[PDB]
Amino acid sequence: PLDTTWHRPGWTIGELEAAKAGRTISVVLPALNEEATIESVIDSISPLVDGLVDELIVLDSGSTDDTEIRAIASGARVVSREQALPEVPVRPGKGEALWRSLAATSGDIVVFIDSDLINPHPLFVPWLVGPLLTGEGIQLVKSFYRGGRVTELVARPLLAALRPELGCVLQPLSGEYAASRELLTSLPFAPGYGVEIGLLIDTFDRLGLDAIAQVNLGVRAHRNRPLDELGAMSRQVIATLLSRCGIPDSGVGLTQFLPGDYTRHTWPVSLVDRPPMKVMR
Amino acid sequence: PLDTTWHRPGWTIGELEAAKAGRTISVVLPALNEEATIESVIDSISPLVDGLVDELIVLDSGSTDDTEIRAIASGARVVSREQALPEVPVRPGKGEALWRSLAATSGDIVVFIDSDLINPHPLFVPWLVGPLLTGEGIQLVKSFYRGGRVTELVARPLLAALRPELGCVLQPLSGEYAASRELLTSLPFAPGYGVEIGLLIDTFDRLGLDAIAQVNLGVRAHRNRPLDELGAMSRQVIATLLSRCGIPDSGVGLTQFLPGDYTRHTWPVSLVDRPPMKVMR
Repeated sequence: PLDTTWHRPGWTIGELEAAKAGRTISVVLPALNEEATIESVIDSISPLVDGLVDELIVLDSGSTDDTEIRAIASGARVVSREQALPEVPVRPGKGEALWRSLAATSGDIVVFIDSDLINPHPLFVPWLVGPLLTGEGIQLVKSFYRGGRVTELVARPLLAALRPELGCVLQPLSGEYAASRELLTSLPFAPGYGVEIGLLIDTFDRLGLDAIAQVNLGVRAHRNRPLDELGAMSRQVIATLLSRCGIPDSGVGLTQFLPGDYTRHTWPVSLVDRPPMKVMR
Repeated sequence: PLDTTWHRPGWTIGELEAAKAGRTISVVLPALNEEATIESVIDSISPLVDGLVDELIVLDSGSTDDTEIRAIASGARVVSREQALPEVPVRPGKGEALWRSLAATSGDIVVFIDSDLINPHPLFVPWLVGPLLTGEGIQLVKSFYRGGRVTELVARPLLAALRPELGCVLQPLSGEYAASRELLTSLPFAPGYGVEIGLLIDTFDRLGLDAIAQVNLGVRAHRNRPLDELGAMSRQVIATLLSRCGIPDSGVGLTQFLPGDYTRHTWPVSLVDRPPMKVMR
C-alpha cells in the first residue's frame, strides 16, 4: 500500500549484522504463565545471542506455573516486573511489562516477541529488524501473517472509522514488532492489551506512515482464547483507541452474564497510560 | 438489573389476546435468501393469525433463491421492498427493509423476527409482546438467549464505553424484538446492520430504560457466518453507534486483504439514516 511492506524478506544474517554499525539489539519476551510455549520461543532466538542479538530477556509478569524455571533452563535471563524497576510498585497488564522492560534493556533497537507462539520461525527477529537496519527513517516494524476475531472485528473497523490512514495495517494488534529505543522511550504505554494499538497510533500521529513498516511472517499459531476473555481485551483496546482519537471513555468495565440462571462478572478497565520511560531517567 | 427482565415468561395466549383491547399486532419477517429456514419460521407464527396476530408479512429484500415461493407456499403474504413503498427507490441493507415494512403494516404493535432462525419456538412472539400488553409504559422489548462474536466483542464493550447505562442489555443486536408503531414511526432507521443498535440507543435516549424490557427466549440457533462478513457488519454498527454518541465517522469502508499473495476488497459503509416513517405521511 502506502506503507512499506515486505511480502517476503530476504536479507542474510551476515548482511544484517554488518548493518548494525555499532547499534545494539535487545529482545524482550513478555510472559504470563506460558510454560507450554516459552522454551520453543527462547530456543528460536538464542543462537543469535552474542552475534546479531546483543541481549535477550524474558519479562515474567507474575507467572505461577513453571514459566520462569523452564525459561532459565533455556539459558534465558528472566526478569520480574519488580526487578525491571523496583522503585515503582507493579501494576497489572501487558503494557506495564513492556514499559518496564525498557529499563531492563539497553539496545538501540528493541524487539518484542510474544511467548505464546507455537514453534516460531527462527527468522522472525531478522525479518523485523530488516527495515530498521537497511531502511531510511523507519522507527517501527509491525508483523503480519495468516482467526483474529478482535483484530478484524474491533481494531481494523475502528481504525477505518477514526484513523482510516492506518487501514493498510494488516495486524495492528500483533505482539511481534520492533522499534528504536529513542521512539519507545518517548512514547507513553497504554495499560493491558491496549499497549500495541497505542504505540501504533502514537507513532503514526507523531511521525506518519513513512516511519512505519510491516512484514509478512508467514503463518502463526497460538492458543486461541475464550470469548469472555476477549471481551476485556476489546474493551481496553477500545478505551485506548478512543483516547488517541480525543474521545472520552466511561471508564466502566465490561460486564458479562454467565449461565449456570445467570451470574454476573465485571472486568477491570484502565484509562491510565504509563508515561515515556525517558521521564524516569 | 435496572431493566425489566423476564428470565421466564408465563402468560397464556388467552390472557394476552384479552389484553389487546382493540390494539392490533403486525409481524414482519425480513428475508434475503433464507430459503432453508423461512418456512419453519412462518409456520411457527401462522397459527396465531386471525387471533392474537392480526397480520403477518415476509419482507423480501431482493432474494434470488426460492425464498419468495416457499414463503408463499407457507401461506405468508410476501412484500418486496418496492411494494412496501413504490414511490421511493430502494436502498440496500436491512434497515431499509425494516423501515419500509412500517408502510406495509398497520398494527399498533409491530414484532420483528429474523428469517434465519433454525426451528424457533412458537412462543417467541407472545413472549415479546407480553410486557407491551401487561406492562406500563413499555414501548420496546428486546430478546436474549444462549457464539455472538460481534455482540460480545463490539456492541457490548462499546456500549460500556459510550452508553454504560445500556450495559444491562444482554443482546442489543437481536433481530427478534417488538415495539409500538408510535415509537417506530417516530424514530429514524439506521442503514444495514446498524438498524437494531440505532433503535435501541434512540429509544433509550428518548424514553430511558423504563420503556425498555428484555426477555429470555431460551437458546437460538442459526447460520453462523464468515469473519469477513462480520467485518462489514461491525463497521456499520460502529458507524451507527458513534453517530448516536455525537462522534464523526470517517465514512471509509472496511478493507480486507484475502490470501490467494493477497487481494484487496473494500466493503460499503453508510452514514445515512432513513427518517421517521411519520414524515412520509
